[PDB]
Amino acid sequence: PPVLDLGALGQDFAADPYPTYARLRAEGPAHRVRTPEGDEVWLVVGYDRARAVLADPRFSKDWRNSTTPLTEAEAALNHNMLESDPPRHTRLRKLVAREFTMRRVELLRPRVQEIVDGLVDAMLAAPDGRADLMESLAWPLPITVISELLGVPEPDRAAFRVWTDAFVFPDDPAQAQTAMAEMSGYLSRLIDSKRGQDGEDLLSALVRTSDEDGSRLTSEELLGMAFILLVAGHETTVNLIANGMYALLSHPDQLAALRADMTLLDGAVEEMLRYEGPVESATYRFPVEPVDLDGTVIPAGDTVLVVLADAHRTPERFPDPHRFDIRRDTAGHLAFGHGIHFCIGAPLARLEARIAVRALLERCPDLALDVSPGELVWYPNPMIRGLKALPIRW
Ligand code: HEM
Ligand SMILES: CC[C@H]1OC(=O)[C@H](C)C(=O)[C@@H](C)[C@@H](O[C@H]2O[C@@H](C)C[C@@H](N(C)C)[C@H]2O)[C@@H](C)C[C@@H](C)C(=O)/C=C/[C@H]1C
Repeated sequence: PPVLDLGALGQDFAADPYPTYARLRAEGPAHRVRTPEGDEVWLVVGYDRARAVLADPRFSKDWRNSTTPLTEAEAALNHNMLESDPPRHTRLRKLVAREFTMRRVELLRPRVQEIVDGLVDAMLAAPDGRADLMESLAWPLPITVISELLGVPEPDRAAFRVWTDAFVFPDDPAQAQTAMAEMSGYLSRLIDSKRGQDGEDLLSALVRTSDEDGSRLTSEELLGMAFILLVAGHETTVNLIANGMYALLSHPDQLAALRADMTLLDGAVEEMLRYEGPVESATYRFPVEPVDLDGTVIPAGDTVLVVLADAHRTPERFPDPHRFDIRRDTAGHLAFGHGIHFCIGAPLARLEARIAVRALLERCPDLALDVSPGELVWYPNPMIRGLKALPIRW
């Protein structure tokens, strides 16, 4: 029953997966497919079923409920909140929930604004008048913010670029596994280096919590925490900033509307999340029992991917779904997930995106793409919507 090989779909599917998902949705909610790595997974498509499944407790995130074995490098890192169910998820999330409320994140606005102002200064100083938004803004800003929060020294941040690149588009399945092993070894060394140093960063606080009471946070969960907060704190926000400006720049009429009325900025970032959000499919879910989806039963322990990208093109929920419309009703989009695993970072992601978008539009007079929208290259990863590069001009 694998009705679709995702590996045999080419850059056409990478750049525009939506017709493929829409044809699946017309048949039903759940479809067995083959990942590019040859693994069999289920896709859940359509807004209503995707939203329901994201929050449905019958779909676990704990790999003890998955029949697909974890690799050695993955098993070193899986004791994290996103790959946990209650009660473990509940305890782990409580440890950092307070750090990421909208009120605490707003205390970061001065620093974020200062980072954005600096990065945009560097861009506008270009010897030509052109730049890659990927290298000039979308990559440096989130990695800088999350590194300062988790106390990652500046010389160490370069390796995160390489590791993330190996996670998104590895040369072979081994290079991603190798990147995970190096990242885990580094994080374990970083964790130990905070001991006794009285750091005020979030990682140092977590290390102390674990050292004080292994029943509140084990050493395995401490490494899982650092990992999850750094990876999820990074590559999704990079692509929100890139995908979001690609959306504005590829729709010059909406770029003009927003530039003419910055009070639309908040809705525009929400439509940015709706229209081309960085998460194409949610992270792995495993039914704890066979689950019947309108006649399609998924066996217990199979892998289930909720295709957020298709949910956001469901016309019943988002009329004229293929139109990027910054004044559209975006209520209930799933770009941050839904349920107990809803993104803990959403206020910080939104803060970074809003400041970055505003700064580009207020300070780059005639901002425009440097290539045509169809010339842009997208990474083939079915989990992520990401641009290889974003050439711009002003
Ligand atoms: C600003 C930096 C961010 C940090 C630190 C962060 C952190 C996290 C963490 C720790 C989780 C797991 C929560 C749990 O399991 O209870 C999570 C979930 C999630 N985040 Fe974020 N996040 C960030 C930004 C983003 C962005 C920009 C997006 C995409 C628009 C995003 C999308 C998601 C989604 C979809 C999930 C749920 C995955 C699923 O249910 O399988 N996050 N995030
Ligand atoms: C929260 C939405 C983003 O997901 C993540 O960043 C989470 C925290 C994450 O780090 C994992 C889900 C990674 O996914 C894969 O990592 C591979 C190296 C191993 C793989 N295996 C178990 C099948 C799986 O865990 C993440 C590094 C994946 C890449 C593509 C990514 O950046 C995804 C981001 C969002 C889905």
